[PDB]
Amino acid sequence: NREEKILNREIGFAIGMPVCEFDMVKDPEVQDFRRNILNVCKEAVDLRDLNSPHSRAMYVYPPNVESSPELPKHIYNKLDKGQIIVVIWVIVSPNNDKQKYTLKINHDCVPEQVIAEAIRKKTRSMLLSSEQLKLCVLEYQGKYILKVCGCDEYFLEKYPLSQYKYIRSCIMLGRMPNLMLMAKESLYSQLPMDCFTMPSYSRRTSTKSLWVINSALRIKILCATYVNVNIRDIDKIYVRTGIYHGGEPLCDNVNTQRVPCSNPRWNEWLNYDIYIPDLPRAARLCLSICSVKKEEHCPLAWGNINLFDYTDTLVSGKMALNLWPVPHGLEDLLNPIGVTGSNPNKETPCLELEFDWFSSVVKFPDMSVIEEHANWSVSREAGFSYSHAGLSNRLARDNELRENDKEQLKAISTRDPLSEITEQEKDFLWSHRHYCVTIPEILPKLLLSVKWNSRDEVAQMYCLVKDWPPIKPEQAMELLDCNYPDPMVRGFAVRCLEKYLTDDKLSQYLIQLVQVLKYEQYLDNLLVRFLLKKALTNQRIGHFFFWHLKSEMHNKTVSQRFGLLLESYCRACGMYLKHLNRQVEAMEKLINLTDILKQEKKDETQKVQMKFLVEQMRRPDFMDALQGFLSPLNPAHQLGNLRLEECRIMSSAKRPLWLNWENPDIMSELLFQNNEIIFKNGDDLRQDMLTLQIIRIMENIWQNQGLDLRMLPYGCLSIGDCVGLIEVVRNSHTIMQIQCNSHTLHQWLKDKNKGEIYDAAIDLFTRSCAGYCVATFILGIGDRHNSNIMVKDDGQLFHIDFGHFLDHKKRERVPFVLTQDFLIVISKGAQECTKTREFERFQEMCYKAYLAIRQHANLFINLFSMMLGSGMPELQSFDDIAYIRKTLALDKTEQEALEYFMKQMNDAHHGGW
Ligand SMILES: CC(C)n1nc(-c2ccc3oc(N)nc3c2)c2c(Cl)nc(N)nc21
Repeated sequence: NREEKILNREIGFAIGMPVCEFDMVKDPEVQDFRRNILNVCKEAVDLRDLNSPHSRAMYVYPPNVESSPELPKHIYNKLDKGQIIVVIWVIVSPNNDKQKYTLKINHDCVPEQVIAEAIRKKTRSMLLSSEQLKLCVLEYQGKYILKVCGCDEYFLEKYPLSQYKYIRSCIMLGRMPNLMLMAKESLYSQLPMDCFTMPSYSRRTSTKSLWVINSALRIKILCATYVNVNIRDIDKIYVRTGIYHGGEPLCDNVNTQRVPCSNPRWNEWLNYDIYIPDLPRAARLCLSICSVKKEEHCPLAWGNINLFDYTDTLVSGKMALNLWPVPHGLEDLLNPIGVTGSNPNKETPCLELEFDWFSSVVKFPDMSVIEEHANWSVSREAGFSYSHAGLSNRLARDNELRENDKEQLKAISTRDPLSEITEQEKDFLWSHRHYCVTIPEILPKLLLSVKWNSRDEVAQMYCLVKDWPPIKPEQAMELLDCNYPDPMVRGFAVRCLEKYLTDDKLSQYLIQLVQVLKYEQYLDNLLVRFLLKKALTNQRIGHFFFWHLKSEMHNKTVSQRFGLLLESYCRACGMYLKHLNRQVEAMEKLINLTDILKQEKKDETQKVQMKFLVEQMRRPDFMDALQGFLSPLNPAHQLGNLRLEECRIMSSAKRPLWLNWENPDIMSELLFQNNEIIFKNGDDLRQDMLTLQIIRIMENIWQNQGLDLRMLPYGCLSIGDCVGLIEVVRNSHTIMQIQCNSHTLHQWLKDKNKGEIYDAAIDLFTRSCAGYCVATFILGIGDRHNSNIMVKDDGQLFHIDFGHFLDHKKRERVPFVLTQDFLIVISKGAQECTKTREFERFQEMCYKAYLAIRQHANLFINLFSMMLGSGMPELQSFDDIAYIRKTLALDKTEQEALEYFMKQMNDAHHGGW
């Protein structure tokens, strides 16, 4: 109807492409995805409608909570005998007259307990209810809700007060928590009923098993079209092919004969070393058109195909695959990690293929057929004699699992993901697979030890994975990267995340989880259904889910998958679509303005450029579009009226806009009265996004281990192709800005923190400096200098502009070299700043911080591994990630690692360590 057409227009504006473009995609996988995904949409809407209005309020305003209620000892020691002082505000009279009520209560208090105490202090005024009616009709703890003053953050669930990230932050930073008491009905009325409507597309020979096909794999290469090249630069061309399971070949590569580029017609049946029943479920045909002019081979275009379609059917008949351009840094002739499926641009090289025909629809076997076969294999193997078992190292006799074997398996499991498992160890792991069930964490290594080109082994692995004990969400995440293409394996990983991944951790790891969707074979899978359900049942997850997917819509490798996924999100997210559309339009106006300043007005004064900007922004359509919406950096932050006098074009290349909005919140003064965001169009912000995530994780590790090293992982969000937002840090200046001699910085902090507050400032400087020193050395971050190092007024040091990481200077560098300026502050003025107790203490923070990250090395290795899928230049292979194996000295021992870290610091600083 009329309502549907309007919804399609809204969805089209949000995703940046019209819905009709999907309707004309004839691929049944695309159409089946659009229809079948609506199950998740329905399920999510039903959970939100379950406890209306409360459950709808929990979707819109989910509790911003820490994963564990348990508090670290040093954070508990900041409290006054485990008690927190909280200020509770009440707006009385419509002239918004504010009334504060300071409460001293236990940190573990639940919001309703906090509301009751505030009522008691309010009742202390009309002290007639001291004894008589002391209860005050339950003291209406369920008629009110607590809100964070200055932003749209609510305390709707029964968590201990300290578990809310705001209060934990207030405790850690020694800040007074300011909460606003609000009526429940006042919040519920704001929330509309999102009555989800199903779209109009919801309304829309013989079969033989794969294993009953006694035949080797053959694939016919017919010809290519749109092969437009130089026959001066090229002598002859051929099609290179291979059969892969992830990035691992399942047999040797097969090439066609050489043909001139003038007539690319092979019509050749390529014969592969693989029995059709031994084809694993995630088996793919990887191909490329190459040129040869010793001789020099070179890929022209590449393409990957799943040998089984989304319905478990083995590919048959004729097929045409539109190829992709070679990405720079392609070492092999084939690109097996690359995207599977046809290039959406049909004006690209197009190879015509033909698969075998068996006079019937060949389907991958049912789990009952796999279980029957696995039980057959296990029982047959159990029956093998001493001599028979002797014929293979992949066959082990029972009563031949010594305490040495068990301890060797445990030692192999502790090894990092980037550690090579030798063929000897692979046979060993596989032969002892049943013992491996008792060490659940060994699963990634056992899975890499399986012969994926053997149905007998894979069928048994399937049964082991089915009854495999649960592993930690962080351990499970590794099983979703490019090394693990099997759907049974990935399904187990998703099931671990479903059971053990909290909303806090899902938000923290959302960038990785969105990335690994790209390594899925099909549009409809367990992972996407897990992510979409969570996005549609938690608006804080949904917000970033949308922006992460929207930011990569310009990439044609993921545009269809992300487009279709975004469409399903927008159809079911509810009222938030209209709020996202405000953000989308505000960003579009900013992209369009910044493009005009880079193109049209590049060669103009800042004064002149600002004159154009102010004139253009003050147009009624622009002015409205650019004010009165939610911050894409943090949607709890409302961006009110634009303070044009506070806005400015920054004197940097890319011409970033320093933007300022009023905070329209009633109690904006208690948090921040103005929201300052940097809009940058020109720079790829994905590397900074990853570094900022990692920095936050590193900080969390140190804080839990009782190491108070304060970091500053400021907000950074990529919203498109080299476009995004950066959070401004209030009251901070670069080392260059301070410099107005070596004592300049120390004197500046003395001036900013005189008297009894001086010692706290030096301590905060040293602790933050120690954290950044260790973080930057491990991650191989871009060279530090006076303009990319910043210091807050309170003494908090932090870094900006990461840009590059790891082995970017292509022999392990120290990005943050502590000049005498930093050392003088550390040593409280002392000239001999190396030979001081303050420096010795600072070194011990660096050593403890270094080793703490060494302890969590598999996490960081895994987080980087899951990000190989994104087209980041600095993160293109597992050898790039191997930089953190060097900086962390993983092969070396803990004491040898400290000696390594010390040596690097000693050489960089020219003594001291
Ligand atoms: C040059 C100066 C005005 N400045 N520049 C950035 C900045 C600008 C772009 C950035 O890009 C990245 N990745 N970090 C950045 C940091 C920045 C921040 Cl966050 N906070 C404050 N208080 N001042 C800042």
